[PDB]
Amino acid sequence: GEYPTVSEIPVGEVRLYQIADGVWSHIATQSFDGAVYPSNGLIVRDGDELLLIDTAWGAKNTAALLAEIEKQIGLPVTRAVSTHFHDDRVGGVDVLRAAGVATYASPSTRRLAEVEGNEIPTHSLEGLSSSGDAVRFGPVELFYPGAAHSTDNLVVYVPSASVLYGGCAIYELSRTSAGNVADADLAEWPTSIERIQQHYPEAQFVIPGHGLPGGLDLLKHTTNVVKAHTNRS
Ligand SMILES: [C]N1C(C(F)(F)F)=NN2=[C@@]1([S])[O-]2
Ligand SMILES: *C1(C(F)(F)F)=NN=C([S])N1(*)[C]
Ligand SMILES: [Cl-]
Ligand SMILES: [Zn+2]
Ligand SMILES: [Zn+2]
Ligand SMILES: [Zn+2]
Repeated sequence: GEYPTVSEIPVGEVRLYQIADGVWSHIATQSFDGAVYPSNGLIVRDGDELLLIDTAWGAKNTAALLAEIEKQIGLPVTRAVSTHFHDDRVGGVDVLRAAGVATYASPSTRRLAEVEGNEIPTHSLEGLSSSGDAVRFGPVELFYPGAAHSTDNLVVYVPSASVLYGGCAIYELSRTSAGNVADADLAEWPTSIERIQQHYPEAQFVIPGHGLPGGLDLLKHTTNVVKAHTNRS
């Protein structure tokens, strides 16, 4: 396993990891309350351009992300999708926009970002408003599994590569306790995860919002952690 961790990534830097032909994750680090967290997004080749999924958690990181993509891949990022409204997913949208990247999110995400005072993707993704809804967006399928980590969270599937990117609705195996769930729907989260399993049973690579990739085993792991948190006392 050659996936990078926080020790191999000074804050302000970004690593790319090739998961499959024409599919990468981008990995960045960010500090919070004296601890350092890794964070994942996705990059998907579409012909001679690139689709970006999520920012690198801030303006500085996201600029570094664009510089690393150009250095290592050398194809233009034409579109970006943010998978929910929190700052680690839309933080850096203004940088993308300034660089000429068309930015996208569901209308639900755009609204919530606005309420939070966060950066707001330009474009609104139709067809994702009800749990179980999917739309094609270039080389990926976008799926709204229902509320989980947030009410607006999306997941992304790359059918050519069998790569499922769960964003912050899916926990890495090393995470044994609930993360930040201030905006979560704990009641619905397991149900939302099971929709993901039902829709992508053939997924071979599962990328959590933070940390190490794995397989579909990450879904039940996440459900277990969420349910234990639910019963907390
Ligand atoms: C990490 N995270 C966040 C912040 F804001 F803190 F950054 N949000 N959500 C999560 S997971 O996403
Ligand atoms: C763009 C482009 F062309 F990719 F830059 N900007 N807004 C929309 S919609 N598109 C396709
Ligand atoms: Cl645009
Ligand atoms: Zn979040
Ligand atoms: Zn546009
Ligand atoms: Zn996150």
